[PDB]
Amino acid sequence: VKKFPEGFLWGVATASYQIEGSPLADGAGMSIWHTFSHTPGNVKNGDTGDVACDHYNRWKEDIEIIEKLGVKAYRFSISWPRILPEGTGRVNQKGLDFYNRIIDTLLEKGITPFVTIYHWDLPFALQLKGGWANREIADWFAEYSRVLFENFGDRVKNWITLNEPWVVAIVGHLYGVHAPGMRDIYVAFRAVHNLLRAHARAVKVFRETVKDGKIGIVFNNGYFEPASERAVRFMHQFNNYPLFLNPIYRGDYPELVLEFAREYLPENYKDDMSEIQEKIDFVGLNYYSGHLVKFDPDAKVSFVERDLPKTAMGWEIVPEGIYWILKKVKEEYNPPEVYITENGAAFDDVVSEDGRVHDQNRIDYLKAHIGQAWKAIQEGVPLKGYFVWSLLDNFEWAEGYSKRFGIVYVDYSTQKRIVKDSGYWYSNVVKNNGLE
Repeated sequence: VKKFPEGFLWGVATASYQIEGSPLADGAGMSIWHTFSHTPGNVKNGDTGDVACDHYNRWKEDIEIIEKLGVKAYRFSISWPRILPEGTGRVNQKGLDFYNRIIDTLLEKGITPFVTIYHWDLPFALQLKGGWANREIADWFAEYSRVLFENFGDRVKNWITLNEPWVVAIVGHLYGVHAPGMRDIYVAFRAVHNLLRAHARAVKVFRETVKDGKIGIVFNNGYFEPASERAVRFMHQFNNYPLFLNPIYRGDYPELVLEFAREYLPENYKDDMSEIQEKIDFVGLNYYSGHLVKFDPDAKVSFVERDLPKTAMGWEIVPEGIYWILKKVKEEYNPPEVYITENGAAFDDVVSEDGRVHDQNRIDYLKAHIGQAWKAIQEGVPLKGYFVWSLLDNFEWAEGYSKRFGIVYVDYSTQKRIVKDSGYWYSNVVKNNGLE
């Protein structure tokens, strides 16, 4: 068998825009995902978060699903514009009350809430003032974070400032594939820098307001490998946790990031670094794929396709990556606690005639990664928890509804939920506190 440590947090994870729907209910402000997805051409099939999983109405049943599966932790995010419809200033009690009911219900059911403060749905009102490009966002974010800590910090004790700030900066502001949909390298690196400043201000305010809780930050990571016998050292440093953890722990950007990007960063960016070093309580690492990488003169890096099995996203399934990245983070920065805050896969799920969803492919994926996580714990990585992405099939950003990541199938025509075989399988893992 593979038993995990006593008290290991087995979890599932969601994000507000991907599941909630009703983006403008109860006096909520527009988010940048509302405006981006309503812009023709930005999202597959013109899909939006208008309805999604209708979790804004079905939240109680969904938590009853988490309970019934015996899952011990739930990572969810708060929609900033439901809380402060203009981004700053006015606080919306109906928005607070939506999340209050969720927190109380989870607590009554003995499920530990992990709250993501920012999972990509910036208030549109702040994007009009440049969003992550504007240095003043460190102030706006701190004021928002402060509201959350004052309102929920008596019950919620585990907080995440930012979800995947590499994605927010680069996919949102360089690639233009995510909200706000821009393609300017200078803006993208100023967003990187402001994301760190905003993260650090929120942690500062947390220490002053929630003296008994823990706060951290979540990064996306690939497992990168060379096509021959350095483009790999760059990909690690740029795409993975070092872009942010080098500032947080060491007070500067990693070496190859500066070679590539010094021109695009603010001129006096080091002036901010002392504040960016604000102590964090844990690191969340997300992981789903590995990549073969080569220097290509035509960022000076391209990917090489490998004949390996791939998910419906076309992402190569490389389970040892989750082990590598956990080892590497202890090796590089030795954070006191690590959580895998996101791991999962998209497959072309169908409901069989028997009424079930036979996603053996997703069981194989989860088992292989959970096994590697186990390994890292055996070799002394202080992994305290593991979150499957996702509880529910949901709005997959620019792919819309065409990609299903849930351990629970959602029939969008009816909003029926059908626990997939992977959901039943994972529930058994949780009950036994590991594999066999």
